[PDB]
Amino acid sequence: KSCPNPGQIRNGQIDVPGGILFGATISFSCNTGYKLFGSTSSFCLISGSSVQWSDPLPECREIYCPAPPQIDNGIIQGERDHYGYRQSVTYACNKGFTMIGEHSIYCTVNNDEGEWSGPPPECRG
Repeated sequence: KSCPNPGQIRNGQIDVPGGILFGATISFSCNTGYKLFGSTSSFCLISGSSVQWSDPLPECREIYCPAPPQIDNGIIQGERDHYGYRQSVTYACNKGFTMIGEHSIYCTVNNDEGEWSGPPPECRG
């Protein structure tokens, strides 16, 4: 009448409103910048004639912004493969072009989807 220790959800949290013995229900969630895919909850049942969880732990996938735009007469100081929450991008102009705007922008989330905070800067010579 006692379930297996819940376990860890990478980039997630398991909340146990009251123990894990027969009858308990633990909840699943994902840290900011991650959406859940799988069970949102699990119950300690007595399947057959044994005590175990009802649902498997879920996964939390990284919410990524789309690929950052490119600016004419300027470049991305080391662009990345994937961009996640909090992670930014920094732009630069070419050697005769004066920057007009936003030096660096950064990846924010918005309804489980990664969007950039602002527009990329422009580069005027």
